[PDB]
Amino acid sequence: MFHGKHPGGLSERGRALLLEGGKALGLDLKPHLEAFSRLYALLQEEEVVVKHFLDSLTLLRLPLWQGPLRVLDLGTGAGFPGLPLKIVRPELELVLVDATRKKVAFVERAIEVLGLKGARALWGRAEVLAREAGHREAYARAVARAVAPLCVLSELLLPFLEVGGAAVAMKGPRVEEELAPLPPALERLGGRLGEVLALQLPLSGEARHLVVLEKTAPTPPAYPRRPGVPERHPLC
Ligand SMILES: Nc1ncnc2c1ncn2[C@@H]1O[C@H](CSCC[C@H](N)C(=O)O)[C@@H](O)[C@H]1O
Repeated sequence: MFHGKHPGGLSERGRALLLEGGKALGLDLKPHLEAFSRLYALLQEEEVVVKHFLDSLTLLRLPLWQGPLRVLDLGTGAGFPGLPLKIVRPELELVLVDATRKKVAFVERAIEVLGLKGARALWGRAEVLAREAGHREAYARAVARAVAPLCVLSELLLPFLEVGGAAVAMKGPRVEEELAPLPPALERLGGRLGEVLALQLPLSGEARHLVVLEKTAPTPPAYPRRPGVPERHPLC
């Protein structure tokens, strides 16, 4: 079984892995195979990418994605988790931000080639964008998948959220140390810790955590601090 090859897309084995992984998450990815297949072609190992599509799709284990919400994907890199999110939740109005121009260019290109409507890539720094009226507290959701610690991520994500909004920080197997000093820092930003959801990835069984930050009150004018300062002098 799964012998079929595919020059410009996911092989038969890759498609079947994505579908199986999808089902384990509770998703039917059949209507979306071609979009994911085209995304893979574009990223070009196969198994590794399908694992990234699926990790991105774990966001759907939280019921945060109903309707025409404005969503910010921060530090999206090659477009994760934002692009998989947008593929399966097409009503979301997505802005995918990255500080690296080539990444942004890749994302624009992916959006064009997948024919995604209501998604845009934006080149810029979180610290700068969050002090613009167009972006500050303009989003219902924000997401990031990043090595930058929760304390740092909170300062970068929270200022984008309208009150009542929520951010998801996608994290790996270990979150205890990053979480421990967090709640005081959230308070200063107008945030509250929501849920920390532990889960296992579909095919590998790797431990993951989704850390939900709730936006409780407006972020004071002092945050976020200047470009690179949150990273160098974390709030916690
Ligand atoms: N302050 C900031 N503003 C905008 N982008 C940032 C940023 N700090 C880091 N980044 C971007 O975040 C990305 C993290 S690499 C991770 C890529 C993608 N999120 C994934 O998980 O697959 C990098 O591409 C980097 O350019």
